[PDB]
Amino acid sequence: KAFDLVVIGAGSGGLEAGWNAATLYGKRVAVVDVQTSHGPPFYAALGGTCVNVGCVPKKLMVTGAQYMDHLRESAGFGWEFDGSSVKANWKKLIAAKNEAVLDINKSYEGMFNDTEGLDFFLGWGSLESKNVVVVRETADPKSAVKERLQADHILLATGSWPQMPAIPGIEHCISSNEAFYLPEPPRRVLTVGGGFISVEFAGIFNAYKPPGGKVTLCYRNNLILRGFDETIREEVTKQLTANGIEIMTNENPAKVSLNTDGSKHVTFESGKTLDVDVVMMAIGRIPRTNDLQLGNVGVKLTPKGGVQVDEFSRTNVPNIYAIGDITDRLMLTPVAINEGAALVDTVFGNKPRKTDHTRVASAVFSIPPIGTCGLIEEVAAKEFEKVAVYMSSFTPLMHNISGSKYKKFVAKIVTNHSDGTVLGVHLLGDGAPEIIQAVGVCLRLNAKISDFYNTIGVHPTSAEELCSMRTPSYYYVKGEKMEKLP
Amino acid sequence: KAFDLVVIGAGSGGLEAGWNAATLYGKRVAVVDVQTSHGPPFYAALGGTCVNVGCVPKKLMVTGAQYMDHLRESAGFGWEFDGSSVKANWKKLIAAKNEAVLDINKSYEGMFNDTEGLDFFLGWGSLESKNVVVVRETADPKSAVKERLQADHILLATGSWPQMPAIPGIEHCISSNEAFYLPEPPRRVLTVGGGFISVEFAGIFNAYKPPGGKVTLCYRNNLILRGFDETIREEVTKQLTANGIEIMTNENPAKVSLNTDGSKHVTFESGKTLDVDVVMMAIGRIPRTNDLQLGNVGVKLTPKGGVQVDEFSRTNVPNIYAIGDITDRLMLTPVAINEGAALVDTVFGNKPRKTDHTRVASAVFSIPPIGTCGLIEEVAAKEFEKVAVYMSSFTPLMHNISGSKYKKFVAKIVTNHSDGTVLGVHLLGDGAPEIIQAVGVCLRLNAKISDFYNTIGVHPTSAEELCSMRTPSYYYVKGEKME
Ligand SMILES: Cc1cc2nc3c(=O)[nH]c(=O)nc-3n(C[C@H](O)[C@H](O)[C@H](O)COP(=O)(O)OP(=O)(O)OC[C@H]3O[C@@H](n4cnc5c(N)ncnc54)[C@H](O)[C@@H]3O)c2cc1C
Ligand SMILES: Cc1cc2nc3c(=O)[nH]c(=O)nc-3n(C[C@H](O)[C@H](O)[C@H](O)COP(=O)(O)OP(=O)(O)OC[C@H]3O[C@@H](n4cnc5c(N)ncnc54)[C@H](O)[C@@H]3O)c2cc1C
Ligand SMILES: CC(C)N1CCN(C(=O)c2cccs2)CC1
Ligand SMILES: CC(C)N1CCN(C(=O)c2cccs2)CC1
Ligand SMILES: [Br-]
Ligand SMILES: [Mg+2]
Ligand SMILES: [Mg+2]
Repeated sequence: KAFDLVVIGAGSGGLEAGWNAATLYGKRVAVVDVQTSHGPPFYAALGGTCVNVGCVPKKLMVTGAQYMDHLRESAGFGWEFDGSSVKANWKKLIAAKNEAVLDINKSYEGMFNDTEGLDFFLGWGSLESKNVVVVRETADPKSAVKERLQADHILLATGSWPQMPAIPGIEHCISSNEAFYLPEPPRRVLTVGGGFISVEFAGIFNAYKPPGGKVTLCYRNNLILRGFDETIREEVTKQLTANGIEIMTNENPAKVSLNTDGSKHVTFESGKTLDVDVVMMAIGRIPRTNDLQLGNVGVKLTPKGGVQVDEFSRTNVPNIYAIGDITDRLMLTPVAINEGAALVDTVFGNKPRKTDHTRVASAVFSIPPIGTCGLIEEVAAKEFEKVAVYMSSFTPLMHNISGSKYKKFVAKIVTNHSDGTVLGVHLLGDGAPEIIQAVGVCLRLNAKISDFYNTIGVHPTSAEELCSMRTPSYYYVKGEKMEKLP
Repeated sequence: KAFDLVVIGAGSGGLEAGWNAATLYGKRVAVVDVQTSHGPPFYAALGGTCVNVGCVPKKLMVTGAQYMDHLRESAGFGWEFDGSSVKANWKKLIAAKNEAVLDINKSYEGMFNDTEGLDFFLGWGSLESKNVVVVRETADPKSAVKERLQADHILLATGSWPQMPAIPGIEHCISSNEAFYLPEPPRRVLTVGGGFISVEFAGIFNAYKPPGGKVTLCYRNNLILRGFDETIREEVTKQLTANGIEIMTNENPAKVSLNTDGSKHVTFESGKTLDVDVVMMAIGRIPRTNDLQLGNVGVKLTPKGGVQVDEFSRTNVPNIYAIGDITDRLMLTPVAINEGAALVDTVFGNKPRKTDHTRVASAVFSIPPIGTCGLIEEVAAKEFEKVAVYMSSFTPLMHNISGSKYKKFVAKIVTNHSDGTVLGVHLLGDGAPEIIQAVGVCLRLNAKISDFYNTIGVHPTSAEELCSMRTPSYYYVKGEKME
């Protein structure tokens, strides 16, 4: 019942901290989660959101969806078959995803039993006091105590949860959680939101829709994928449109009613209507702090509801730390993992290390995908007197042959033009997520544009574009866009 | 006609050098090549080997070959279609490739038309004297004189040429050159060689072969792809085999005869025999110096037949330079291009620059592909007291579902374990050529393994393997491997 470290949430950050503490520092660790394997009722489980209802199943389903483009694109390279026989079997996809996720769930169960001092507890973690976590049977604080855990150190790693707008008929809508378990592929679907989850799902549903199907993505503002490079945001919008997805910008559901056939009558704020079989809400995720009962020990939360932390993932309460999505910063698995690894190398390895939240490589598995690291030019331009933007945008030759002429590859390098330091790299096109990883390492090494252009290209690749750009396309000078420096 | 620079060979290096000299340094530039567009009879042409009968068309054809895997792999993700309707139409591939290559040929044609101080001459360039290039009708130096070009400076940029073993029946075999123009896909094909061209073409032929077809690759040595990471060599061998390619190692053709139906009867040195429709020789490429009459000026060759150069691409004859494959250093388009730019900067810019032939990222467009940059462990182990290998090898999750469970991704980082400096990164699997590019930039910046594992992964990717390795898999200490 006594532990060096108790972790609430067996997810991306929680497991990295737990396993590191046990295996690197022979520490004694409790990890709490509400569920041992994926899906209803609590969706996230042992392994966390990414494993159960996030990156892992999403990427398998985007990979499935990509075959729609490969089957069509194959014809340009001389592949011939009965196009009229082509069917996308969603049920097969979901069964294959379910088996993949379950094997990971079981892989983590093995990890806990096999590892000394690493113990899993099923149920709901909350804080009784500074040094006691209570595991209950439900998220109700009044339910039965299964366990009382003594903790020299407490890690909050409970992640996030979909936000559902409080509109009439929200109960007819799903989140990404339910999207992973739809028994049938929707013929018509409204993905609500302009972020990566709405965009990724629009692509999935677009590939698997039955005949006479239609994917609509709505976003309340002017242009999807706020926080990404502007050129890439416009381009993804075109390329999604090109592949039959309808993008409704400056539009937002005001309500949903069931039609008598079970379908959804969406009324927009603009007064427009749309009938769809599924309304998937992907408008944001919010930290899971409620069920932890943080009032009991006075852990300070931020305006937006995320656990306030310093650079070392420390709360205002000594011995109590918080990593990953509960901190409501960068909601990425590898950031959660990095924070957990750093927190444990600090507290238990006596080797203080802080996560760098700058120059983080990330991806959108849009079709085609985004790979990005560091600052967008708008952001750079406000911090630096002189910003250069290097840009190469073209339909790769293979997509001239494939027939997908709309698949413009975009490579942008944003620099501090005063010294050539690379501030950001922004890619749209096949392989962007793979290209961008080692760019992350480059930015950590303070790479300049000349480090890229003096490296010899790998030919033929999309990636060599990054090593072929010597001359700015344009600049920002004290915030002002211009073709040429004064 | 008199030029600051005459370039013999309108290829990767030759065009970089000529365009740079003309446009950046304002020099009057002549460039010579034997053809304005791709294919028979001389195969290479305006644009060079890469454009016409190398990197560009081969990448298009491997992309085509990859759909064989995508169509089969689609089923695991729920895709359904009539498998028996599936045909690989080679003729369509070749026509698509030919248009793509011809478009590049035409654009280079327009570049010469529209670029003042940059002139193209059609025919065979050779040295008459140290300041005169003669362009003739044919490779034969007795053929008719089309031009005589006065040159302050002469760049030899004629590239390389397939090596053909002098065996009985060599005339019944082709090289990569002819392979790009086969009118029909061979039912049975022997690729001879364990290098990237043999392996890449074995993949191409394997996808487009007519029903009941068979691709065989033979190699004199024990394990294909010498120079590549040994784990990757063993895995690519397995993964080719798993996709129906017959790998015959320790085998080499002794001779070829025509069977009565006109197929090729192959006699291997081991006595063994194989009947194939095509024998593609991919055993090496040799510098193209024969036709240049370098004897007229005394440019020093190696016994190989490459032009000897210093680090600045200077021959023993002042004002005569060589870059690209003709120099037999690193036979890659981007190296040729880099050498060309570096030469012109040195000579016409007084900006002294030499190509770094170390830590050059390269790829093999095998199925699945290889991306590599820097030293393999065996090499690092002879030059460094302590070498660490970080290795991650596994079937990606998507290939459990696809049914291609043989498709092991391999990521390996080789370090100087004394300071953690990355010496080499070696990748096998989907994306590897795309992943390795920015790794080339890392190695230029003296990246250490700690720079990799302190970088935050992009997830889910194959590339994040590079940023998730904390702990060596094994070591070499004074050349000896220690788990
Ligand atoms: C659809 C989708 C796609 C995504 N795609 C990507 C992607 O491609 N790449 C990427 O990097 N990130 C992606 N993410 C984000 C990623 O899933 C999260 O950033 C990551 O899971 C956060 O990890 P964490 O450690 O904060 O918590 P999680 O991994 O969310 O783990 C939290 C765990 O805590 C448990 N829990 C919660 N409350 C309690 C309690 N009171 N007691 C006990 N257990 C509790 C939950 O059951 C859960 O298992 C995606 C997210 C979603 C929703
Ligand atoms: C099948 C194959 C695949 C390849 N794949 C890749 C790859 O994926 N990536 C990569 O980086 N490299 C690849 N390469 C290598 C790449 O093609 C070469 O390294 C590169 O083309 C060499 O450039 P260069 O300037 O030295 O010569 P080249 O580009 O070969 O140009 C030489 C030119 O000179 C002309 N010429 C020859 N003799 C004369 C003469 N006497 N007078 C006039 N003109 C003459 C030829 O017609 C030719 O156009 C491949 C090569 C082959 C054969
Ligand atoms: C390697 C680098 C030079 N890029 C090759 C691919 N690429 C194109 O497709 C185009 C060629 C000309 C106009 S667009 C952009 C440039
Ligand atoms: C980034 C790092 C954690 N890797 C994740 C992917 N990966 C696997 O999928 C494995 C499957 C089989 C054995 S491991 C290897 C490890
Ligand atoms: Br060998
Ligand atoms: Mg245990
Ligand atoms: Mg001209």
